[PDB]
Amino acid sequence: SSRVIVHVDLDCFYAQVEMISNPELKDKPLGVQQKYLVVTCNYEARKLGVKKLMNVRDAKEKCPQLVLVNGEDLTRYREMSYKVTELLEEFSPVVERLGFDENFVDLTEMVEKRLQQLQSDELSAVTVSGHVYNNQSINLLDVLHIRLLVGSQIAAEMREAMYNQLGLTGCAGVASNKLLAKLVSGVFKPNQQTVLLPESCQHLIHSLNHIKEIPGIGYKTAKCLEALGINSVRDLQTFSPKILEKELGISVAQRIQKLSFGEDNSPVILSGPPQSFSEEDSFKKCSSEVEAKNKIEELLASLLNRVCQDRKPHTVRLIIRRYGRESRQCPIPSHVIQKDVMTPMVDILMKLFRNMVNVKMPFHLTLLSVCFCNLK
DNA sequence: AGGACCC
DNA sequence: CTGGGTCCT
Ligand SMILES: Nc1ncnc2c1ncn2[C@H]1C[C@H](O)[C@@H](COP(=O)(O)OP(=O)(O)OP(=O)(O)O)O1
Ligand SMILES: [Ca+2]
Ligand SMILES: [Ca+2]
Ligand SMILES: [Ca+2]
Repeated sequence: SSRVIVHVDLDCFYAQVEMISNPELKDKPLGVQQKYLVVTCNYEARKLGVKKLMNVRDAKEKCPQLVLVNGEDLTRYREMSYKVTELLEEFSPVVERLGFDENFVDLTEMVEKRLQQLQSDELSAVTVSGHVYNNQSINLLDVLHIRLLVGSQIAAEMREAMYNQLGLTGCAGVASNKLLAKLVSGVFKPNQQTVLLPESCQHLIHSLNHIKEIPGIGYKTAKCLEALGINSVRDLQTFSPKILEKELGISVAQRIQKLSFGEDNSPVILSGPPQSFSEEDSFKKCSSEVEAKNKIEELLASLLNRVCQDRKPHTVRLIIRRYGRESRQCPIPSHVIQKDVMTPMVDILMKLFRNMVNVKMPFHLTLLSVCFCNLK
């Protein structure tokens, strides 16, 4: 029935990993760059008007003193990311990854184990770690309040372990489901944690200013709702279900309307090892098959260095962008799976390549990616 | 093969 | 000119 879920959210992740590489970079305003953008920056740099996905042009004019590090190669971020997940997995085996720097953990059985280990006189001694959302009053005879507080204590232990063992700093939110844990984790940042008591749930969801701030509502869904005059959380909460189902489908409608009330019963899913892995690169222009072939050889070479890992891929995919995306995939021959690997995959990929683009007609590629999936 | 979503 | 991921239809 009732759950205790934690959402762990690392502060300025890439920037943070960079500062643990050469500590010297600490105290100095830092940006991590990918091509022409600062994808994330530390809190020093952020204070001076800098923010994520803001171009170097709009980033150097506010901070001529902005320091830039190249973060196109995700290798070290990916490795640290899995170290965080593994350390969280020690607490409870059910950990779900969301991108490289967020994890949900279902702390329910863990909370329960801790409580039944306590005695009656110890119950009254239970205290919160970190913030309580909305400064809401704790009631120690409320069993839900007690469970959530034990949650906050486990969350603090997680954050202390991450810091002591990995040198990483992060936020956590403790709440009754994933949506709410994720909404609450960011209330105090960086490097703090907040617990959401059930009485403050409506306050948390109405504190949002647009429905696009609801996790699960992306670009397409938001713009759709905007085309129906739905702007605030309360609008979505009170809008006609039937009309909603019509315009977006039964699945999306009922789910996201449920989310507008802070209700989310989706389980925390054990992520385990990844289901795919890819190497990607983008560029102003690719217009020759020989250019493409070389980039593809680069991506594949790098990708093969990772294909060792934990399992082998049985499918390969190639994606391109032009001017959404386009792609072709096919199985990987079993003698190739049995592991010079480079020669036939390139041939495989180029055939895949010619399937979408024809050599003897003009074309302008802006992105190339190779993906290994269907792993066994 | 493409859609939607996440960081 | 970002670099990756997830599941669904
Ligand atoms: N279009 C995008 N929308 C959202 N996130 C993106 C997008 N493109 C890339 N990202 C990724 C790249 C970075 O890893 C990350 C950027 O910062 P983010 O994950 O939101 O938190 P952060 O760790 O960088 O800082 P913090 O969480 O403390 O605010 O999101
Ligand atoms: Ca986040
Ligand atoms: Ca973060
Ligand atoms: Ca959203």
